Amino acid sequence: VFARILRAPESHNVTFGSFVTLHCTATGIPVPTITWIENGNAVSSGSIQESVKDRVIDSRLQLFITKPGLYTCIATNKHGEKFSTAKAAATISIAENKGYCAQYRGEVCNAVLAKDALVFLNTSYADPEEAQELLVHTAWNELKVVSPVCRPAAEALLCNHIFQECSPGVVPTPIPICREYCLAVKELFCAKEWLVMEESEMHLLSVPECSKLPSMHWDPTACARLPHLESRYLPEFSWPESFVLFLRQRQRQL
Amino acid sequence: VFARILRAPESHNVTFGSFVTLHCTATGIPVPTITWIENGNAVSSGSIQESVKDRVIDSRLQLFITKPGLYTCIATNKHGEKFSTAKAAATISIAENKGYCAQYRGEVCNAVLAKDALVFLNTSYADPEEAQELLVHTAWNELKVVSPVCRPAAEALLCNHIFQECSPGVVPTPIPICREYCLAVKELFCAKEWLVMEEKSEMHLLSVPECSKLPSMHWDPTACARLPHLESRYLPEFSWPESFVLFLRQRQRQL
Amino acid sequence: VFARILRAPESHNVTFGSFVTLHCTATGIPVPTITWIENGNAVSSGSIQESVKDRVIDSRLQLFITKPGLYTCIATNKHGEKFSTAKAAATISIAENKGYCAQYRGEVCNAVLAKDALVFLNTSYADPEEAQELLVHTAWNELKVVSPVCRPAAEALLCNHIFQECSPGVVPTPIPICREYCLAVKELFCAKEWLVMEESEMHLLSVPECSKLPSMHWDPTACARLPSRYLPEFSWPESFVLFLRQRQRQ
Amino acid sequence: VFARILRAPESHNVTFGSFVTLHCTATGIPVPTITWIENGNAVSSGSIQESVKDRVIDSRLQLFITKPGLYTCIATNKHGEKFSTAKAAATISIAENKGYCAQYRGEVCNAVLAKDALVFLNTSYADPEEAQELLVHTAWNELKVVSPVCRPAAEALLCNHIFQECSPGVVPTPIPICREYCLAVKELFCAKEWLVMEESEMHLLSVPECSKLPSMHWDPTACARLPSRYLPEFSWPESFVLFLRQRQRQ
Amino acid sequence: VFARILRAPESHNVTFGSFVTLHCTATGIPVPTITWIENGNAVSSGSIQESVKDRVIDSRLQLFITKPGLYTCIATNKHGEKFSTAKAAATISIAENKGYCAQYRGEVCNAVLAKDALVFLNTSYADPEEAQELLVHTAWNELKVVSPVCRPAAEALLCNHIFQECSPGVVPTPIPICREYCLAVKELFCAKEWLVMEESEMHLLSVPECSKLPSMHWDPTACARLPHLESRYLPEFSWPESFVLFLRQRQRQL
Amino acid sequence: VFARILRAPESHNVTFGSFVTLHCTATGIPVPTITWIENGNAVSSGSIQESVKDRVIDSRLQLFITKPGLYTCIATNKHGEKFSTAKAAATISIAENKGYCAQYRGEVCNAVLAKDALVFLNTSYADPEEAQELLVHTAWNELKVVSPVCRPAAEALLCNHIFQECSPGVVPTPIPICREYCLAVKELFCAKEWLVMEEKSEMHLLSVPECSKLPSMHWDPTACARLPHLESRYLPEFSWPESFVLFLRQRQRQL
Amino acid sequence: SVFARILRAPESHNVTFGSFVTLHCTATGIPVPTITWIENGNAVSSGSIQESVKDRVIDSRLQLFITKPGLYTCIATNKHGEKFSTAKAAATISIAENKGYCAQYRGEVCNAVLAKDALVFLNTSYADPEEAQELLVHTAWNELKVVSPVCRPAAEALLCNHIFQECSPGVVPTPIPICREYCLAVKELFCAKEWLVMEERSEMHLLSVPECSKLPSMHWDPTACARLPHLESRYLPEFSWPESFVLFLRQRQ
Amino acid sequence: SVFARILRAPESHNVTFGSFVTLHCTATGIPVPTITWIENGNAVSSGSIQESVKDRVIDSRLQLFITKPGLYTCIATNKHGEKFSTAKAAATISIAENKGYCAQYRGEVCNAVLAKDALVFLNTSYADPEEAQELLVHTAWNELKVVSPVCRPAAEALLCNHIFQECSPGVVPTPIPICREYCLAVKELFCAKEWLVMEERSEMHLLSVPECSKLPSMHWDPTACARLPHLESRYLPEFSWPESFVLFLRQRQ
Ligand SMILES: *[C@@H]1O[C@H](CO)[C@@H](O)[C@H](O)[C@H]1NC(C)=O
Repeated sequence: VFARILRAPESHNVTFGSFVTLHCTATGIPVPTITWIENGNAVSSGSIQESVKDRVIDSRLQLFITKPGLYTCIATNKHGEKFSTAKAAATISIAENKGYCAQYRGEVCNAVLAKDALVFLNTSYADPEEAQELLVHTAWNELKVVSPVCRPAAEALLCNHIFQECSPGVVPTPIPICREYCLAVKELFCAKEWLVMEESEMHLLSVPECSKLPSMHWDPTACARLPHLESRYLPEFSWPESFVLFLRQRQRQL
Repeated sequence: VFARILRAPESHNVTFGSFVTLHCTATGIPVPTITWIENGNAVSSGSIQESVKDRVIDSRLQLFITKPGLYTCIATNKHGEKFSTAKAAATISIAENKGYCAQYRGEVCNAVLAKDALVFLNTSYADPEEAQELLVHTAWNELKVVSPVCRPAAEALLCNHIFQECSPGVVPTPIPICREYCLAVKELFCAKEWLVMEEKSEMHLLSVPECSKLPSMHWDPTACARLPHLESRYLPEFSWPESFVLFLRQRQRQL
Repeated sequence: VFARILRAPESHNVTFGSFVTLHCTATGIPVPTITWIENGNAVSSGSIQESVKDRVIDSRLQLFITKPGLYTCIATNKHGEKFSTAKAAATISIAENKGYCAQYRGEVCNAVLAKDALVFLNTSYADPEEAQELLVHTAWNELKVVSPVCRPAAEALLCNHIFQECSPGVVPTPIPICREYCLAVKELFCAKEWLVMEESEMHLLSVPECSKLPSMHWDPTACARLPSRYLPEFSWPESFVLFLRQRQRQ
Repeated sequence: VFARILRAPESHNVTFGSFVTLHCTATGIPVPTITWIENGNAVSSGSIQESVKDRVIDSRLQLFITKPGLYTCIATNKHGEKFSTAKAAATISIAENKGYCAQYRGEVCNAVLAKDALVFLNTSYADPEEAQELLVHTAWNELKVVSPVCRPAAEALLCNHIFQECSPGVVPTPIPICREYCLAVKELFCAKEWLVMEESEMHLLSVPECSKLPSMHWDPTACARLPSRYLPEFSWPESFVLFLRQRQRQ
Repeated sequence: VFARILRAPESHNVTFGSFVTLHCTATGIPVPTITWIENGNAVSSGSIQESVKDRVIDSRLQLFITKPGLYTCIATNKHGEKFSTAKAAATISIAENKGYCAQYRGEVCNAVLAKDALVFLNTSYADPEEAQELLVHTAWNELKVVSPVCRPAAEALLCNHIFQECSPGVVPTPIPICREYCLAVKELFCAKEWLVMEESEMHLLSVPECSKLPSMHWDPTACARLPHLESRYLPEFSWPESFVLFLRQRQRQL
Repeated sequence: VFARILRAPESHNVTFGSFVTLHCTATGIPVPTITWIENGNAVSSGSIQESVKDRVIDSRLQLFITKPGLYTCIATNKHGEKFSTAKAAATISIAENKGYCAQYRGEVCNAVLAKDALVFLNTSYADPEEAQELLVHTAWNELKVVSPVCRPAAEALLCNHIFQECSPGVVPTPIPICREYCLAVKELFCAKEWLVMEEKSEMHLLSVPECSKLPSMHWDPTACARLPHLESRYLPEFSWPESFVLFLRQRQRQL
Repeated sequence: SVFARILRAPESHNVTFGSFVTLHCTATGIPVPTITWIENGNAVSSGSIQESVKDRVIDSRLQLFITKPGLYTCIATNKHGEKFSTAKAAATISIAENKGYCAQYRGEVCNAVLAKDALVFLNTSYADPEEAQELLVHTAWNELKVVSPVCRPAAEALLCNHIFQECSPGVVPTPIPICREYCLAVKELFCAKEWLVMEERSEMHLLSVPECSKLPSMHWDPTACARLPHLESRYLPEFSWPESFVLFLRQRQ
Repeated sequence: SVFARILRAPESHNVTFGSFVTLHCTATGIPVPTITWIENGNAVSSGSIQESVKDRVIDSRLQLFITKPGLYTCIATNKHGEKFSTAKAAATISIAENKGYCAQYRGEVCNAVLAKDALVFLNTSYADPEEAQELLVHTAWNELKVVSPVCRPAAEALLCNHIFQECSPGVVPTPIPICREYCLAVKELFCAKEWLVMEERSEMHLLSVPECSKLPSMHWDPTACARLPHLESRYLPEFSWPESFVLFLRQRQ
């Protein structure tokens, strides 16, 4: 009846830039709830998938490991007005050319990156294509709410900065974004958005800082420029996929 | 080779609160794009589904009609630097017991509404269940970015305000939201979010509650729905979006 | 057992400036609560004295009637997650040489007013010595927090404006406060407090408007002129003082 | 007759967290006033009970001693335009398993705390049930004015933080409030009030610092979690309530 | 012993722009004090001279009459804690080429106006030289505190605007100040001073409003310009005459 | 014809708090002007008396010496557009019981100080009575424009602070101003005036009271001077200045 | 002859709408006088003064673009001692009485924006169409005042395309207007700060500064209005020497 | 020959302090390339580019006032498709190694301020003194940026008298500096707003913009510093047409 942890988090030793999944299952009546703690506070960046299988709760915390940490599982169910709690912890610790060129095979940048181009994948991460995919989402999480004028420029800028094209040659090396590209987005298309964000290692690796970028006039061949942003007259409020699917199901029930 | 419209949108004469779909089909080389115009401006609220096959683009615009309007589809392709365009317009017109009670059978409010309560469906809308579902989405879109403290209160406030519980009286009449419930969300949990929204519409008036028009919980605690208990969840500060979670799941399954 | 009202409020037909008590008793399991509604909203000004005995709650709302109103008592208890509510309403209505001089016998102005002077009791009120005692308390509620340098000035100003002195002469006539007096407290000693309050028929009877006062220089016989303790910064509440006392006696 | 002190304050050597009363009586024509000085400045926290009989003023300063101090009583009267002052000083000094569980028997927390639970009484204080009753009153003085939506949240927060519940087990140990609880009242219900107060050894013992609290999600068995009246807008002061009462009995 | 008015204010009928003196004497033990009221409020512009002659107080209110008014005398002495008050009132009421050219014979503008020039004296006032002298003081009272950079420009501007020179010719007519002169003082030398004053018939007649003045470029001969303001390195705090006389008396007592 | 200095200023070696007079005499055609310079800048505090007779200008600069300084007189006349100038400099140097009690025999504080009380005269000044008289003037000059509410309080505060009453103890020691007196003037009667002054000096430190350094009236009501009663006078809103009152008196006497 | 005297007075003219006129004033005196031009009693709102001073004689020419009637005055002034001497002479400009033609742009202000292979619409409502619209571009620049380096290329394109509009295809001379979104992008992005300064009414403003709400939308018909061009950036010197100094240096070398 | 190629490269020079130098770059390509000038890796801080494009060839000349060593780079670029082609060529400017003389002012920027009968001090610390100080005046104007009509005459006088200082009487060429009160009047009155914008360090700033605290006082000795002159106001047109348009109109007529 009381909360009890069956499968507990297993400590893991992983390499920098590895995606790891921690597991924790608990049982009890009522079915307990699982909370994941990271070094005393809530997890800073991750995803939790939960499945209530009758009386057992399955909780999976997925992480992108760049620093070591102690992750703790907290299972709790309430009895009358008295909570019951079980705990189990795991320790994630880090072990130990510059990259390779490949076609982008992800989803977040499919509309911005050309399919005939080769981008640079940083082998400092054990899972490069997945790590840099997450960096693009991380930046969008930092920019937060995005105005219609800002989204195409921000999508292009972040995609071109994290999935940079490869220079001509046999040694893999990325084409940076030009300083003017960066300041165009920062000071024009996304001026308000950047301001709020100016009010973290993931931030440093994903959000571009314009001062560290070359100027397009020093050598226009040696950096990437503001792409042509195709303007679309899409509806101001475009109904979410959730509502569109809901409508279609109601039509299918005649 | 130039852009041409095969199936033009057709004029509609519907009742208040009806969902319609406008169709526009075009051809050309290259395949044209189709852009929808609402009274000379972009569609305020709608959904566009598009499909291209063998130099033919089929575009469908879904709308929730509450005012008349002139809708035009613009088919445009480009040869060199010169554009080629064809237009076709359609006119949507409006034509012409207060409601009924039923169980909620939607998704947007599934985590808030009891799976047994009877909510009020406003039959001033031709499509009450779908109309009120869209209203919750409409409200969420006005609030825009929400704090982790605000999202539970807003989800509760909007769902209870749009899908109001039916009073136990024999006549279908909704139980309103209490003023203290609305003021708690607007002034405490969602203080910043409400300010940004007010800084910046019939859809807004029907979807976002105005607390001044609400009754007080103390006048009769049985005649208004109060702030439900909200559970803190201690989720990650940045929860990876669904798009990424699928991507990572699929790629880890490839191996 | 759902909430039930036993004694309902009765309607009253009082005269201007009367003190009236409305009664409402209720019972239930659990014992219900009693809320009072005035003309749809909360009670603007009053006192609620409540008692519970043998599963009966006895609520009494005391008011100062200057305007007619509709009062309602709301009896409410809960059974699990469902409230149960009983309502009962009552209407207070108004019915039907300007005063008299006497010694001040109240409490709120015991320090400012003199123990050997005659104040003006406005017989437009049915209960003059209350009404004016309440009016002083009403003004203090308008000023809210007061600074240590503002309190002695506000106490004097309010007590002299509401308990005005009687003019020498057979006809009872109040001696008002001078405009300079009022302007001094409003623009100097209580300037902050006055500003926050400038940000109600009770308000305009209790708080002076300097603009509608005579000037000391017009005739300094016809109005009253402006007349420190180093107390503890946090002076303990009398509740704790009595709590301390009752327990040392044991 | 110039002001003369009769009984002077005596020095005291008390233990940490004791309640002490200092006495000072004076006489003169006119009857002098008695002011109290603490370490050169005004008394930070205390209660002064004064009485005058047969041209003798009996002043009593009650304090809660947590730190040593130098107290002085200033007896003052006036003869025309010249003040006359007598002084007398006294020094309070400090001298020389962590508590016990018991039922709450005070007044300030009679609503928030349960009548059938055990709270932790910190025996670091010589007078535990006072000290913590005073500490709650001390926090209310820090928040000053509270909004109607902030008051019920502050009452709960203060009463649960100062009268913490005892953990199950033989060793008496207090159950603290969760950080989320504290953060909720500070950032939502009492956010304004908290901001004006963020603009003292007594302060840090009476008012919670959310940063130094456990999290509910770490273990929701190890801390206390967050647990409306539509009263009159201006609820008459008890002083006027009693003034009204005493006179209707006559 | 009580306050009593011996000589009372005498009502007068006067012409526009006349200086009048109202009298009021009172006696009593203690010697009373006199207060002058003008239409219920304190006198807006005037001067009071008082002389305590043993047990009689003499009070003289001097006024510049442009509008009718009711002036009231209030004599009051205190007995214990009870004031005694006597009152007496008077009513000032108004009766009924454009001017003449003369040398300035006043004091307030002696350092600004040339002694060989002829200024315009507006005969709409019964006492022109005295009225326009008062207008200069009135303006200084409106400008209030004056910075060292502002005083020479303000002194010149007000003096040149109220004591304007006479145009060449046989019909008396004044030379206005140029708009540029006015805006120079208003927006440069006295910018802060003017701002405070922007936060009354006497004001309108004495303070220049720059928009109603001609421009010096329309005809440089037809208006008066910013005079050369001689700069002096006088001490920042120049001791008042009161202190200088005090020092000298102490030297004379050896 | 060019500017020449006949009697140059002479160097002085005085004690702290001494009043001195520097002399400078010049001649020329035209008669030169004489300008006084204090350490390369304008004299901070002083009084200049000048006299011209038969192409000779006699200028005297009165000072209250508290610091050493280099004083220079500049004699300048103008021929055409070219200036002609002669300079002469003098060096004032500083050289080397706390006070005494006496009756006030000044003017600046005559309406505030009792005509029988004994005030404290600080003998750190070579010229105590004149020094403290100048200090009141110095303070008034810092306050600048004063409201009709402020002038009585300021007059009282400064006079009581500069000419403090002597304590009845046998040793001359001044009775200070209470903190409550100073805070009342600075924060109530003269609130605006004090703010403008603080926005913008040894003379300032000796003349304008700082309330934080003052004792409290409640520590011992006999050891500090409290806010005296100030009488409202209901004078005209604009009282004609003395210059005008004389002018009008004289001209009305001409007739 | 010592005091200011006008030798050549300005002469009254009757011109058609949108005509460039030049008024003349010659004055003499010892010292040589100054000549101030006054337009309806204020300063000339828009114009150009070229004056040459030769010893005792000043010749002042005032160029104007005439769209409204006006009275213009020459004020000749010299000073002897502290007294001024002034001579005046007035002259009245009054107004008499297919929408245009297509031609290649041949001006200076838009040469970096307008294509050589394009024909622009010249509004024959003006007597001197090419010179009038050239001035309209300059007039808009003056309303815009201080332009940032990022605003300058966008504002140059916007004003040039709006005042020298490309001729619509067909045989009837008609202008192609700039699109709303073109205008809005310059006003709300590239020149956001410059546009807010200007917003805080003159006929020259209305003719020169576009109002974006009265413009057609590119999404209505992309062929029917001018879209935002591809702006070219330049790494010009932070302080680029003024032309007057370039010429001064040329003479010395 | 299609891609950008530099025909004439910039050449390194060794000049003396305060020398005017002109760097040359000629490039060819189809389409004709652009030429960007880079100074120590940033934009040229102060200079002037004159470029002429003739079909397939661009000739760019960059004028500079040399006071510090620097490396200057020519960047020739054209575009074929969506790909750029870039040619670079660098050149290094390095520096070699009575305080002045008196002469009549003969420049353009101060001709309305400086008297014909005055001799000004030319600082021979510069190789080209008259041209250097002329540029210093322009450089100060650029620091001052937007000047009001009331500030302009005062700022013109102040900078001109400060950079072209009158020669002190005697046989040794020495400058007469402007007085503190002159400077303070412009900074605290006429140009009060312009001066606060500038206050929110470069060697060109220090040489061109006066600092009033390092100036002598007119009350010390009125003969020893330049006092504030009598400023002359002008009723110029509110919008005075730019010189480029005046010249454009001249050609058409
Ligand atoms: C208080 O009593 C303790 C007892 O040991 C003593 O040590 C201390 O000095 C006393 N303090 C006083 C008398 O101030």
